[PDB]
Amino acid sequence: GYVPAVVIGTGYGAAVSALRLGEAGVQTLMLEMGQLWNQPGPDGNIFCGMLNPDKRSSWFKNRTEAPLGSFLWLDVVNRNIDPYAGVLDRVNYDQMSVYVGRGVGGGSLVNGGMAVEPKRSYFEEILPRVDSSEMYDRYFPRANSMLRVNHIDTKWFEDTEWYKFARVSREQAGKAGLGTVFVPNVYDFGYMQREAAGEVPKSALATEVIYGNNHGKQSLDKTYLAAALGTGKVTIQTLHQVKTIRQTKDGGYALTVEQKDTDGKLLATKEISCRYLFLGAGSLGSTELLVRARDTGTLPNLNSEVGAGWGPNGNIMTARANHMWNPTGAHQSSIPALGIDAWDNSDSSVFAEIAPMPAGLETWVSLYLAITKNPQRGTFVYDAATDRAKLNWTRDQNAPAVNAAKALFDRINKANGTIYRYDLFGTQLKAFADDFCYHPLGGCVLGKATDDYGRVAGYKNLYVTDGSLIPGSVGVLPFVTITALAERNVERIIKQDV
Ligand SMILES: Cc1cc2nc3c(=O)[nH]c(=O)nc-3n(C[C@H](O)[C@H](O)[C@H](O)COP(=O)(O)OP(=O)(O)OC[C@H]3O[C@@H](n4cnc5c(N)ncnc54)[C@H](O)[C@@H]3O)c2cc1C
Repeated sequence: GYVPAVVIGTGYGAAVSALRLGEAGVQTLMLEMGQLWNQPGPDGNIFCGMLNPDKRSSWFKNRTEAPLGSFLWLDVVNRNIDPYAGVLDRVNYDQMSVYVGRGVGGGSLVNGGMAVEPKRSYFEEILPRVDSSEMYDRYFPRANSMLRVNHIDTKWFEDTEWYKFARVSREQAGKAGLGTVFVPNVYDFGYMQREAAGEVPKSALATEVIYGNNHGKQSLDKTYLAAALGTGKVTIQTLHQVKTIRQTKDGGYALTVEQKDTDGKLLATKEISCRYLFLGAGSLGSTELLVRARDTGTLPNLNSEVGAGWGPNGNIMTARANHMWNPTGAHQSSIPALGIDAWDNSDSSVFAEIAPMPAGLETWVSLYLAITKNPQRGTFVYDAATDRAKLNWTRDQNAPAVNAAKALFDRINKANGTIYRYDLFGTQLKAFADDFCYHPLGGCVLGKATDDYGRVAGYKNLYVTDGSLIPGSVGVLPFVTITALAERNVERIIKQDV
């Protein structure tokens, strides 16, 4: 059937879009391929933890996997599982593995909650056609408030065993002349204190994050999506994956949508149509839909920029071996609180999350997720044979990112007399993981594949809302930018188009 607006997906771009559409009085249907995560499983919790992964941990895989960095300690808990509609999808391309959330709330279900605005000067560099004053004056503040961003208590941080890991890297970094910053979060830090005090059920303090948090984390189901449903104008259908998009002869849109069960069995195909179509299927999902539509002839006027301009936000993971006298602790909160800010917009820029590790015993390891400035980009290319959009990114394209991360951490190692770990990312000596991505950006870049508000070139009433808009890099953790951009875009779209 027909509905005025359809939003594909339920991550950040989608959630913002649907809230504002509903507040404007536009009846809106959101289509989400994953689950609504609200049923207690066999342990009485909705989500599995990192020390007890089960089928809920994985989107249609036959074995659980350890968190990147943690294989040496967490492979012992891996198990064979039945392919299931779990929460975390490791999407494998030829030389890149991209990790994305699947469910109502998208990546907000599985992410570390870190809520960071980009440096304004870098924003202005990457998106020179966008008015940065309205972003910083209006839309970034609007996003932080509605996302429920909050700040850790510095005294508690300084005192608690749960953040020793962070203080160790802070102290090590300082010897190299490098500074740290507190990173705001959507995890309720007040709740986290009460966890540590034994007052409330633990989540961050019970090795949960990447397969969901049973408590504490204000994911989008709690914030934007709850509010959208509250408008009375928004509904969400789950286990509904959009496969194809076409325009109708009179200029609306028609979708083919597969409904599955949690075992992946096809229950129905349906046709859904609309006047307004908003893509919020993520960098991978939105881009795949549009590349497919262009190359199978259902949206024949899409431009050549659809599929282009993808990057992994410069993501590189690395680890240092601490001196024995600098243990990182057996008890590490699963929510990062500090970053190393070494980002000056030059090619040596690094913003590095000080990442906790879930092992639960002392390992002396400090883990980092570096965000770098690497101009290399990939392209999604439709494969008509398999009906998939393939990302053509090659491992060598991450060399600039590796080089920047290594220069930063080499400073820290020299100042402290420490060395890297070489064994965390497989048998082969490898200090820098260079073939994963938690922060996929691009594929439908703002102003390239779209106009400056995400209107898809070649089409009216067709919008892209999500990380596919971003030109490959933001220099920080991306969801605040995605949210704020979406606020800007949907507001304008509603005013001028709807
Ligand atoms: C392990 C991990 C840690 C991270 N930590 C942080 C952090 O601390 N801070 C930060 O800023 N960012 C972090 N991120 C990144 C952040 O989560 C993403 O940048 C953000 O979620 C992207 O939002 P989006 O709206 O583009 O898409 P997503 O949040 O990915 O949402 C897309 C949604 O669309 C659905 N979908 C896809 N295709 C279809 C289709 N065809 N039909 C129907 N539904 C579809 C998906 O299932 C999903 O629910 C992390 C991500 C991961 C995986």
